Amino acid sequence: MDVVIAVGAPLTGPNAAFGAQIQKGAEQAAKDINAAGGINGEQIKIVLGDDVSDPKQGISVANKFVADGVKFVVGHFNSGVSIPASEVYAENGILEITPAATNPVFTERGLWNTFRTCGRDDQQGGIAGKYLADHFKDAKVAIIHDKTPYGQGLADETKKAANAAGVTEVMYEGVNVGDKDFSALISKMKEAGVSIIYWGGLHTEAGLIIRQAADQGLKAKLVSGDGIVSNELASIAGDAVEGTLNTFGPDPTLRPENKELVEKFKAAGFNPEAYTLYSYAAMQAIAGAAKAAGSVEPEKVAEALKKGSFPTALGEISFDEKGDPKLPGYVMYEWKKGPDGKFTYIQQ
Repeated sequence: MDVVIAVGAPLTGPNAAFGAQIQKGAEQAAKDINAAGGINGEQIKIVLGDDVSDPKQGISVANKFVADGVKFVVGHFNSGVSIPASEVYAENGILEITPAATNPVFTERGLWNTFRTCGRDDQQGGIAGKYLADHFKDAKVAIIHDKTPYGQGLADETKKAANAAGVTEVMYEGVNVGDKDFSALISKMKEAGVSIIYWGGLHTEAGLIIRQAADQGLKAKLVSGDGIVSNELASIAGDAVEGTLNTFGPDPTLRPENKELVEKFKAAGFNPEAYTLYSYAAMQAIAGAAKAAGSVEPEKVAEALKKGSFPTALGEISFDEKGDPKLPGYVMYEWKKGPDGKFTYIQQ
């Protein structure tokens, strides 16, 4: 029978661009693997589930995956969705490999079924906090987060690392996802002499903060993490995006081995940026581990993932006992004008 693999992701809503990275990456991998002969002689059947970045909707999606005979999930994007969804999967024999959910809790619960192809926020915050101390030693820093498990989680890891390294923030504030007016917060930051805004959250609110800070004359550079890696940020923020910094893992579109794959996506009209190839690689990991296990049973595939290493678009992937990948760490990117005159993120 076909191996039923789900993409669980924000296919609509503010994070639709990330949903597309994940969906396109997983779909292309399934297509490529299928043409190569599938997984253990069976074809992958993709099903889609739109979580709209909402934990409750994510649970509905997860339960429907179960009913639909899903065996593997690539997803979700948001940590706050992936954490509760993974419980449904764990209790119903479904292996979940996230290409993008970074909060440590996801793999720190002893669950048999939880894996990632991305890093985690204690790593990411460690890098960010040290970066702040190294490059903005004397800056007045505001740590702002979006009150979600991911956003506040990353802000807290960065705070911990920054504080240890000798940077003590002057402000720590939460905002709500969906807020459109940051004038009060920006004025408070102006009064506090803030010159660095560290943002624990995603690109929609980050872009609005960047735009509004510039309009209000708050001369502060925004520094964030993986949650802002969509070219949409440049549209939302406008030209004020220039100079923004953020952490992200290796940019797999730059790996020479991926040249043809990247060109294939672009020829089909999709820019396979950021998490696209992390999702592609998640699918490759499932296929590689299933072959090694001589089984498509999710529990056996999980065991094989932890014992082996597998070629992917991210390089050779292997996993620790918790399901976290053994891959290169976070580095800092800066938003600059590219050849096309469009702003995008480039490693420093």
